[PDB]
Order: sequence, then structure tokens, then C-alpha cells
Amino acid sequence: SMVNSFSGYLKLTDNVYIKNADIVEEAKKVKPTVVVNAADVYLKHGGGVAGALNKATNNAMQVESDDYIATNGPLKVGGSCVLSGHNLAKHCLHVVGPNVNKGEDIQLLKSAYENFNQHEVLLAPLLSAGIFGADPIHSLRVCVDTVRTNVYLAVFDKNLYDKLVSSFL
Repeated sequence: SMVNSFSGYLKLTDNVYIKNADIVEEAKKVKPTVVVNAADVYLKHGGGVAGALNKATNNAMQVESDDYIATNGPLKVGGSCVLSGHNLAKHCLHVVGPNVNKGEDIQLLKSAYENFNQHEVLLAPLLSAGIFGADPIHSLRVCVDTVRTNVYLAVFDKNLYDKLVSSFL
């Protein structure tokens, strides 16, 4: 593959890389073609990764998202849409992983990650992790086993990052 500016990542596989990083700061530094948001079906970017990305855009992501929903209606769990990356990236791929706290089927996590294959290179969080309630170790395994394009994963929490690395091989 071609050289890129992602720095300090651990290589997990041929195509998956991981770093302990704040995805907002990593996006601002790299300006990737695609940053992935951990979205919900209504594109209400209140907290977690989505709240942080939206805050970094000064709420422009939310304003754009509200128009998207008014025109198109809610996403599907496992689905996605491409919107602007604002000051973070060229594009933001809003991907809806299942929310385990709401009882959503974890099998939809694979469908969610399949959206990444439509983009050659992405900066992304672990889908369904954090406030969405899934096990991040499982999310990483589904990512590795589903995504074939080049994905740079940013893990907010250092302790979790170390556990994801140590349990991987």
C-alpha cells in the first residue's frame, strides 16, 4: 500500500492498525479522507465518540445531520451514511453499530463493519464499544475478520488499549 501519515500505530494484521489516541485529536492532526463516527440511527450526536466529534465541529455535524434525517429518515442498525468531515476529515462515515444496552442483535456488528470496505483508508473507533455496551475485544475481532480495507483504530482508554493489544494474537 501507499505510505500515509498515520503515526505511532501498532500493526495488528495486514490491514488493521491500532493506537491509544483521542480520535478528535488524531483526525485534526491527520485530516484523513474518512473519519468514522459511532453513530445512532437518529444521528443524535450526544455523547461518546459522536458527542466528541460533533463538539469538535462546533455543532456543524449535528446541523448537517438534522437535515440528513429530515430528508432521508433514520439509518438502519448496521447501516451508514457519508456526510461532511467538517474540520476533521474530508468525509465522515456515520456507522450504526448495535447498542447492546437496547438489546440490539450483536450479529449486526459485522454488517456495521462491512461499511468500512467501501473506503480504502479510514480512521475509526471500535464500533459498539464504549457507551454502546459491547465488549471492545469482540468488536476488534469482528473488525479484523470483516474489514479488508486499511483501518486505523483509535482507542480512547489506555487500559483498554493495552488489553486489546495483549489479548490479540
